[PDB]
Amino acid sequence: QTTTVYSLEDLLPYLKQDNVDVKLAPGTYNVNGFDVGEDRLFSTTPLFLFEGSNSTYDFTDVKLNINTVVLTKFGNNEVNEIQILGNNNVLKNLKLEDIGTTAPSNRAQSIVIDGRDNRIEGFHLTIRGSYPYGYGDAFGKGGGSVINHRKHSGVLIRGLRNHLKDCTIISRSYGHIVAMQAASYPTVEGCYIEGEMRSTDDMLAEEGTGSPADKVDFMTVWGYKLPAGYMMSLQEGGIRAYNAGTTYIDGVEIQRATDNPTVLNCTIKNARTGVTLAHANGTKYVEGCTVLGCENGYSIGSGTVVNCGADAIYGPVFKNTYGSDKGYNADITILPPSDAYYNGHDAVAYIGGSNHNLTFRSEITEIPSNLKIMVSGDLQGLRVLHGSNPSQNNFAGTNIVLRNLTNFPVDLHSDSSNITVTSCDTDNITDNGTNNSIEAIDC
Repeated sequence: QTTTVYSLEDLLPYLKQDNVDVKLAPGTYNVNGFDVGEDRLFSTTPLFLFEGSNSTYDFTDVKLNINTVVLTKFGNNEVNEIQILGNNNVLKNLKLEDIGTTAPSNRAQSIVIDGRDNRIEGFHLTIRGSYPYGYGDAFGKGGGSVINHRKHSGVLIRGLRNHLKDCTIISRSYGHIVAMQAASYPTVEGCYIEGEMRSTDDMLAEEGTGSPADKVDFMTVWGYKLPAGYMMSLQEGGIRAYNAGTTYIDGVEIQRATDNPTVLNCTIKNARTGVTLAHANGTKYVEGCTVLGCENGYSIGSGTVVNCGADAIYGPVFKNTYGSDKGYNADITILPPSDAYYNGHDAVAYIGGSNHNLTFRSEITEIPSNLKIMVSGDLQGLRVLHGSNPSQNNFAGTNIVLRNLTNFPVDLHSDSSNITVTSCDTDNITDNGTNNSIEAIDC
């Protein structure tokens, strides 16, 4: 039997109860600064704390507008709009929009999924309000920042067997769009994930304005002045696994890495990365995805990427994260450009590590001269110049199968060895490595 409520005030009591079936009636509901306080509706954060288990919540035709000023009403603390702590809950069809662009007093998360066996389905989320907004991570995304930040991220999947399905997540905020943290068997399925871009040249045009970047003479956290010629996302990862983190299940606090992530039939647009799971453990499986205009396509470290696609307008479609990457099996289509090329990385793929099986397919005939498949070598990546992030660049590749069903040139560096290469044409293959095999295939 479904209980229908017609106010946020009447909804909140159900979030503390088990085994309920609740529907918030179709309509527009607004949360403003005046709704936060001791005798106001929201006296604590997280605003919507789903503590019960085995419950279902129907938000069909519900527009929930949350004024970004609310992110400053809880002191110097984290503000989570929605957090699920219970188990076996289903939340469906909510349209949640941050109103305005006010930055959090500290930081914010739109949705946090702890517990186990929860599902959020059919949500439409628009994320706003963060600082600094306009630079990506150039001036710091963690500690020791050049410009101190007030990040605001989208969906954080933790817990066990938690599931995000058929959601639209649009970010205009400096933070991750979808991320996994201490999550065991998280699944992201059928989602559309979208940020927006800004060139480093446009940022550099702030010279002499007195902007925050102008004040630090554009000195990045990578140890050098912000280079021209790159296209950056104003968001962080599209789908990204955290290195560490904490989750809560049945009152147990758990610190662990993410393990066994699955990503299916997702479209990720204009984020710092399409799908990055290198920090996760266990079985990694990514299938049927489409990455458009991201700074990086797929970087899962190890596992399977299959029937996936990405364009190469702003960065490579594929990157091995470390030289210890092992067993990365990928079948990636290099898609037609979704916009004008602006790729300062000078690469469509950077390959290293050992025992990979990599296939690239494309119908592109006009190859920009700076674009190439690199096995080993010195990647001109925005964040790995001049010794920055040194473990993520200049590493060897050994015992790799590379099936190049593209017109893209291939550059095998001297650090490359035992690379088995097949390609449509071999004339545009430069081999400076050891015991590499290069063979021509017809089309």
